[PDB]
Amino acid sequence: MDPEVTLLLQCPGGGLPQEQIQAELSPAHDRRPLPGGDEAITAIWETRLKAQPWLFDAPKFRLHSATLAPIGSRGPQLLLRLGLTSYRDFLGTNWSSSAAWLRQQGATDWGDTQAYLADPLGVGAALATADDFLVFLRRSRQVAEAPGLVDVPGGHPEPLAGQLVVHELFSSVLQEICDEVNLPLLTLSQPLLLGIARNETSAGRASAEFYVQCSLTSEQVRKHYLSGGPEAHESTGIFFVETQNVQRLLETEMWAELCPSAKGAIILYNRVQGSPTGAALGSPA
Repeated sequence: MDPEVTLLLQCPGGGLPQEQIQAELSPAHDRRPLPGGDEAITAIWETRLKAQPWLFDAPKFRLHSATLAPIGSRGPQLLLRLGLTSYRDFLGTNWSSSAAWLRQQGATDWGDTQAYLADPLGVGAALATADDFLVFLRRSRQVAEAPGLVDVPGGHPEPLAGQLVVHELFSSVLQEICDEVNLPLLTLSQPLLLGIARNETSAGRASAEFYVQCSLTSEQVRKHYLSGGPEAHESTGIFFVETQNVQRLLETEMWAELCPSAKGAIILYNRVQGSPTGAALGSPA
């Protein structure tokens, strides 16, 4: 529908719980060496560093692909194939001025438009309040990507190994809600995965989008958010849309306000929907 958003994975209605998801992490799922030579990446990084000497590189999971298993299987309902990448490779590929080139050559060379791209896996949440609102945040205008736009709560996953990875992805969305929205973990339910959306403005970089229920009402959430003060969050404001009004959102004037990744969350939410899960504190492991 929206050109800024393509869907990579759409989970079955109601979303998928952590317990039904497996990850496989392998060098096989890493970015392919650039044609020819990764020194294009170094050149971009060093250019970025003279402008911003403090730039910090960080490890990221790379999303290679995802496969839904046949319904009602002995195995996991979903398999995520992940590699490793970094902020530096992301700047040098997905946000390279040559990204469109790289996607076309990837498709020809490897039958994969994303082959030469870092494609770090982001995360975001459709965070629903007890009185049935979704939670939205106003991005600070100081950030590099989508400054000043509306977002949903995000997160920062940081690299039996498969289960630890799946756990880190799920924990990362709860952690970010706790940290950025200033909500007690007691009030959050186990997240459900809705699907994976691509951001076409960042050369198809994908984000896993979750559903998370909060036991607080929208007014309580707002009070918790604000009680931290300006320094307690990166965003500058919080607001709420009735869940019943989220379906029609792409025709309202708020749609132009949303960043690409928040749109992917909303689209998956509308298509897939959440389902009941218990308090996050109630699940083990």
